[PDB]
Amino acid sequence: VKLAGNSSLCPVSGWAPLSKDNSVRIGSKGDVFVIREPFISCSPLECRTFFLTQGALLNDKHSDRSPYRTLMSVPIGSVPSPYNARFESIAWSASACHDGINWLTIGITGPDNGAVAILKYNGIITDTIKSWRNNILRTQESECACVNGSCFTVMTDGPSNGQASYKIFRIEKGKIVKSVEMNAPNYHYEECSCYPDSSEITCVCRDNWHGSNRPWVSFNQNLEYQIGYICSGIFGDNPRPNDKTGSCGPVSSNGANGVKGFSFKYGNGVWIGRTKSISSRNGFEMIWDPNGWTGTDNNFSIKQDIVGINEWSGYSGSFVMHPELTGLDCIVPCFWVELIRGWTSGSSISFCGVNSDTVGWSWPDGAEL
Amino acid sequence: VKLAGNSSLCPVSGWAPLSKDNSVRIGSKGDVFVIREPFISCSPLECRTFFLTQGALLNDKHSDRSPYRTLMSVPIGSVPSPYNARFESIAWSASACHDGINWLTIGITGPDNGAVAILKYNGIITDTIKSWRNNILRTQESECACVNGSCFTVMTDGPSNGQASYKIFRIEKGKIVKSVEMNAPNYHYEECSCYPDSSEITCVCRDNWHGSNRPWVSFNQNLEYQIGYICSGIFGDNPRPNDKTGSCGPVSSNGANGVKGFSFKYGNGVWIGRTKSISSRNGFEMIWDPNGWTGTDNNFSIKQDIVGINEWSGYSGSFVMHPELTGLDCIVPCFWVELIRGWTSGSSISFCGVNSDTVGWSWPDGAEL
Amino acid sequence: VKLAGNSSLCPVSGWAPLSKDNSVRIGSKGDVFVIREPFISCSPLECRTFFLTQGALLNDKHSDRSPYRTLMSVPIGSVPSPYNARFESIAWSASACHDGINWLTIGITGPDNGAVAILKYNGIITDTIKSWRNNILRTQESECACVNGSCFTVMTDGPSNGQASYKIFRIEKGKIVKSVEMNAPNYHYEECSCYPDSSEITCVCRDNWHGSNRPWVSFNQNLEYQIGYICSGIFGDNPRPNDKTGSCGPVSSNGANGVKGFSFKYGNGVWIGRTKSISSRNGFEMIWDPNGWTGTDNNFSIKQDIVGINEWSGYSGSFVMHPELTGLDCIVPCFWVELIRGWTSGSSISFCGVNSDTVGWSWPDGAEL
Amino acid sequence: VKLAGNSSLCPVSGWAPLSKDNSVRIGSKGDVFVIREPFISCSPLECRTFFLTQGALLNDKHSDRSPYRTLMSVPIGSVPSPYNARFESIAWSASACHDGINWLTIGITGPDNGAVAILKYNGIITDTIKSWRNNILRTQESECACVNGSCFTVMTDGPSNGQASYKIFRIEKGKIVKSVEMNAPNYHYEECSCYPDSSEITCVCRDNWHGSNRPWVSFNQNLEYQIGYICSGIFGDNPRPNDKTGSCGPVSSNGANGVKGFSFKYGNGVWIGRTKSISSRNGFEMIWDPNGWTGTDNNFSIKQDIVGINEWSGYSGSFVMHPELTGLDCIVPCFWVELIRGWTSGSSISFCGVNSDTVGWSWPDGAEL
Ligand SMILES: CCC(CC)O[C@H]1[C@H](NC(C)=O)[C@@H](N)C=C(C(=O)O)[C@H]1NC(C)=O
Ligand SMILES: CCC(CC)O[C@H]1[C@H](NC(C)=O)[C@@H](N)C=C(C(=O)O)[C@H]1NC(C)=O
Ligand SMILES: CCC(CC)O[C@H]1[C@H](NC(C)=O)[C@@H](N)C=C(C(=O)O)[C@H]1NC(C)=O
Ligand SMILES: CCC(CC)O[C@H]1[C@H](NC(C)=O)[C@@H](N)C=C(C(=O)O)[C@H]1NC(C)=O
Ligand SMILES: *[C@@H]1O[C@H](CO)[C@@H](O)[C@H](O)[C@H]1NC(C)=O
Ligand SMILES: *[C@@H]1O[C@H](CO)[C@@H](O)[C@H](O)[C@H]1NC(C)=O
Ligand SMILES: *[C@@H]1O[C@H](CO)[C@@H](O)[C@H](O)[C@H]1NC(C)=O
Ligand SMILES: *[C@@H]1O[C@H](CO)[C@@H](O)[C@H](O)[C@H]1NC(C)=O
Ligand SMILES: [Ca+2]
Ligand SMILES: [Ca+2]
Ligand SMILES: [Ca+2]
Ligand SMILES: [Ca+2]
Repeated sequence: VKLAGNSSLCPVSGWAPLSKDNSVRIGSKGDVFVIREPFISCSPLECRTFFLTQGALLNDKHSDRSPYRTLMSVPIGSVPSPYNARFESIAWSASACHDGINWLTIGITGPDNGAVAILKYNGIITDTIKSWRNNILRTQESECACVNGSCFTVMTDGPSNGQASYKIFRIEKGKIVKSVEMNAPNYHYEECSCYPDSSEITCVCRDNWHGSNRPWVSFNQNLEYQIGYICSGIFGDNPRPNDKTGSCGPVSSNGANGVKGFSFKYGNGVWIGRTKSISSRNGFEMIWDPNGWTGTDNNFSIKQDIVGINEWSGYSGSFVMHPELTGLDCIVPCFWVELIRGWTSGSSISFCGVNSDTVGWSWPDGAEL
Repeated sequence: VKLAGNSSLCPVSGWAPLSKDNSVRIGSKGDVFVIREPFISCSPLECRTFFLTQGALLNDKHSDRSPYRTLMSVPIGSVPSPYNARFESIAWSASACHDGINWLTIGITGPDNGAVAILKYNGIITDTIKSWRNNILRTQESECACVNGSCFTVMTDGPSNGQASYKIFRIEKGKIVKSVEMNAPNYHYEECSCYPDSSEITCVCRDNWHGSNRPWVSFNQNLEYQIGYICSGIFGDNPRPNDKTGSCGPVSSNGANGVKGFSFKYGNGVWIGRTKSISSRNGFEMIWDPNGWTGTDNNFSIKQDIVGINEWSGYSGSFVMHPELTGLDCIVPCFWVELIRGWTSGSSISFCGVNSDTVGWSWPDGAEL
Repeated sequence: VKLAGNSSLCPVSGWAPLSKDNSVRIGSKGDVFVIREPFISCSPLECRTFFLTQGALLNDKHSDRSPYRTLMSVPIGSVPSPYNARFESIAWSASACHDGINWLTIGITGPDNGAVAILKYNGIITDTIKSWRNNILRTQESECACVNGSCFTVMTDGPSNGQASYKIFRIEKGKIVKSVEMNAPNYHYEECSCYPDSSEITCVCRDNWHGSNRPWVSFNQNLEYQIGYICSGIFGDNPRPNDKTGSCGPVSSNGANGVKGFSFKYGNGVWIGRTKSISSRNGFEMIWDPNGWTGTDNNFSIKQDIVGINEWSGYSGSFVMHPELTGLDCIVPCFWVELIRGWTSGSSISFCGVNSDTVGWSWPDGAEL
Repeated sequence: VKLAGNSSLCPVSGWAPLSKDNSVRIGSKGDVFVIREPFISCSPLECRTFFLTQGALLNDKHSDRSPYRTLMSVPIGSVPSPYNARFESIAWSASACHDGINWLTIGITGPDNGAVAILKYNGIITDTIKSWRNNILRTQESECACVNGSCFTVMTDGPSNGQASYKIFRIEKGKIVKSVEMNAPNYHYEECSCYPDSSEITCVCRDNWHGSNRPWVSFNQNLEYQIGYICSGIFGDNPRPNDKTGSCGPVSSNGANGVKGFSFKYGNGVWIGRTKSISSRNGFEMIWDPNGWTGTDNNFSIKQDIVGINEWSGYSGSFVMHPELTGLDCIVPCFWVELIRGWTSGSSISFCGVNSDTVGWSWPDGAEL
């Protein structure tokens, strides 16, 4: 049965540890892939960790956009190894989600001026999208959002240090049935974290051009969209300035470059996942700002520590658990964090929102390099 | 279908070898986890070995309460390897059981003053329990007991060398529906081995404070509890004095510290699993005392050898096979023994009670260190 | 349910990347088989990569027609390893297909003067064919074609540098129900790539004797056959001359030896997969010739690059995805390419025909030898 | 559904290769168990290779009746590795079969004077048999035979160089319902290969005492037994004299010691599997003697080579494929051969009887030691 996607996110007061793979620590001895850009997506049975291999193992001489890059997947918490990974697609940029029946896998491969997204429904190639700007066609590196048998994603074509072109897709059974281009001047969308919420999709993305806060786009199933920036003075991107008065436009200070991130909108509130360090991808914390989606101030109410400030962090993205998997009446918000080491490789930790008691700690990668 | 849990333990005269993994012997060459505190729990289909990894492999430079510790599981008798282990939870103290529908996993992680138990039902986080004494919240390191769709566990918070606080939980579908604190002055409960028996639960635990006999707590589904010590002069803990006249207050002699153990109450009798050595965790034997639950004498009738006195042993715990798995009219009592080597790592052997003919032997770990 | 096989190939304008295993790159560190002659076949659930192991691993002292050669299989895109490969048959020449119910595996083993094909239906030996010329009995090294519960293959017995004997088989549930010998003087058929197309089978094969174009044989379910050569001046075999005027007979120039290949007939058109280099097995491209099946000219309309001319290629073969797997109204044409390295070992890439937008690139093996 | 076991063996004219694992060749690099005494048994879905591990891997310093010995199993043709083996029982002598519902596993462990057979039905301990002579209780090292939900085996207790005691068991759902002791003076039964045939069981065994021909015992489901020797002058055991006039008392010449073997009775005929060498366990051949079960002469009609005389062979045993697995009207006879290398370890090859065309060859282990 298709995931309905019509329930709301239920409110959460903290984040509870869900998975940790210990990939690099195991890969010091075992045969473990060199992976980058991991993300989590859940079927109505299980959650799976998706990752981009380089086609190489840790502690080997074979260890950005190469033809050897493939999207693979393992059960959540298991180490990514060639003996337990399932192949998904050839991809140096990827997205994947489950509509309640089968997996949809989106894999981008090809040259920088001619990249093509290959869409797979239950392992069968069902559609392709070619690059429309011929400057690095790229996608979420996180799970697409599925509402009522339609899955949705955001793709970006154009420069990563300037104005690019952003497209929203509706995908039914692996087939593109509607695409719209976002008219967003002075905005910049990269590597969006998208989640379903009451038949709507909300994406929170990376402004690599000139934004140290995070842009967002929300749209309905007919892809009528709204855009804006997260107005909180608690800035989400990395690099970023120290916390100050925010704005609902792109904040210029330390706005160049960035990191893939996420946020969860709760009315006017927002749960913000961000690095602890404002200069490097070090540490991770979750911050509850009861007015941060629209209000410019730098006052919050809850801060939970995820990764210690002296430990390496990286990409972070959102994923959801639908009521068809949990049996609840709401959609549970969850997120993953990539812990980048170094070769360059990464492990992953994942958290889910709960209303019960939580604690902060540091769950770092822990490999002795 | 939920496990009923209303049949009684059937009487057994001996213990028959069920599984042996040979973990360290294999891990000299293969990629095998460094594991500690293994335990066994059975679904209506199969039995599974649960274990705490350190996130490290044998014969590697990465080899108590760390954020890298995770609860994992393998089919019984198989070596714990990253290529065949299923991830369960992040945990440096754990418990797990199957109510007949899905697995319930309890995983404790966090700091010593702020640890939180994360409860998972079919891989979904369903509840959390925060520490109420802020001194190392800890649990069974063995299977919880499930009666009629409710699973039960005992948790301890407080000092391990003095009076602590002990709580009994009732858990339905991963949700705590009733918890009670045990009023047990001069008692000390650690790492309880709990089993169902005629709709009631019996736990036999470790007195780390001052007790060389083993404390016990029994309770019904509404958590009305009774407490006591095992009165037999055949003492169960390790370290322990030589066998003498017992009591069922806590026996002070060699009472400090201890080892996780188990016992099976049969009316007034008791099957006692214990180390052969009274000073170290060496050897293992099963002793049938027909009056040992209530009587203070040191006379028994059956002794079966499990591990030889010159071989290393360790933690031991109980698990059961419900009639829904065996097709019998009784609940079969079974137990595992951890064989600790050294890094510090452990293999496991497991036995099940039968009324047919048995033999004693030594089934040690066998790795040449 | 049996695959009907009665729909036609749907027209395609390009080829989209489907799988890439990165076998040798992984096998530099992991335990990966030394494999040769891989091919792909799909069940109504999944596609599988079949391969001939030498019974040896990469980077080992143990690394054509040996008794240690076995046919094995893995899920598509996964590395061929002894820990995830399924054993299929003992074979130094093989074919395999799925009729919609069970796998049919054909495995040839034995001496050069006495080889016997062993037919297996769902792992059970169901029939054998002995050699009728006693000079290396051999088969497709690609998937057999199944129409309406009957699977079809072509076998060759006799010299590979001269006139041999070619037989077409009809196989129902692993049992040979009809075989016919092809009366084909001056023709030479080796390692045929066969596909179903509207209840009929079309095979495109290798002329190792005197042909640099590719011979073909088409037949109905009663094995009434037609034969010919692909008339296009775009020659398909390797070694081959430079493109010139073709012929519907065997083209003598550079006609000796060859490589296993494929083609897809579309009325009078043909999709030709071939090496880029005319002298060695280097590179790969797909060429659309709208009249190439019957017309002798060297003019085409579409050329898509698959493997770069400086990268090693090898055997190529065809496979299909039936409507019972894709849910479409047509049979999707697909092909694989073996990338040969060096020991001698090979990885594999695979493509499927689509009518959407595609790009050319190079997806080579990538191992640093 | 239970296997009926009431059809007859259908006549076969040759033996076709079924599986070959290439264990030692792979284990030079990969993590492959050191195994001994492999055997094959088939469920109504699949066939499985059962083997006794030493709890040690090839190419490791950890590499007869030890407590570390365990019965494990893999799918047929796959290498025995800790990452794909299923644990079955603790055992230094074993037997296993499938009654059509679940696996029955028999595992003998314990000391030489106190060994106990542990019977497991679907992984649950269901019965035990203790040693009745206290001199190495031992069993088939091959598959038990199941007829109509009852599985049958032969066990031996007593000296291996003299008169011992032999018992036939009937086992229903893992429970012994009838055992009978064979009154067999001057006979010696070791490591019987038993097969069902028209609701009756026939076992062909090893005379380690004074017999170079092979003893046999046949019995119905009520264990009314008949005994004898194979009267053919084609002797089956190894060591053995050169072929001469036989008898069906025990043939004294070279009668001491032996090797586990098998034979298939076809009325008065017999298919004899035996080593080529009369002094060592070298080579293997299958010999059809149309009167060899009862007639003393040394004339046969068919000889098929299995393993070359310069290659190592070892234990050989029989297994069957029931009509519920093949869909045929008869029970297909099949056999395996262990190829012993050296540590001491072994690979396995397996053959099934067919009435189609076969060839002889050598399929040796092939590891370069
Ligand atoms: C700005 C997004 C994007 C623009 C192309 O770059 C991504 C890159 N994505 C791709 C498709 O290569 C990803 N592999 C990881 C990155 C990273 O670690 O920051 C980014 N790299 C740089 C140099 O910013
Ligand atoms: C007394 C129980 C408990 C009190 C905290 O200590 C456990 C410990 N449990 C935890 C939660 O760390 C466990 N890993 C193993 C132990 C062991 O091998 O004896 C114990 N260690 C010591 C120093 O006694
Ligand atoms: C001409 C086909 C065939 C004739 C016997 O030879 C095949 C060979 N097939 C067999 C059955 O051995 C295959 N392993 C690979 C080949 C290759 O890489 O070209 C061929 N080898 C040579 C020397 O041409
Ligand atoms: C005669 C059967 C039996 C009598 C005890 O001995 C078996 C042995 N079986 C057991 C139970 O150990 C088996 N592992 C392999 C043997 C072998 O390779 O020949 C035999 N060994 C010797 C010394 O003959
Ligand atoms: C979502 O829709 C389903 C039917 O599609 C309905 O049963 C359910 O109540 C809806 N839930 C909410 C929260 O609106
Ligand atoms: C346990 O309860 C079930 C119903 O829940 C009943 O059928 C069964 O007989 C009971 N068993 C015992 C041993 O009391
Ligand atoms: C193929 O046969 C089936 C019957 O199984 C029929 O329904 C189908 O329409 C046929 N295909 C075409 C293209 O007509
Ligand atoms: C075997 O038994 C089944 C029923 O158990 C019966 O249908 C079948 O005819 C029997 N076969 C023979 C050959 O007796
Ligand atoms: Ca930025
Ligand atoms: Ca104590
Ligand atoms: Ca040629
Ligand atoms: Ca003998």
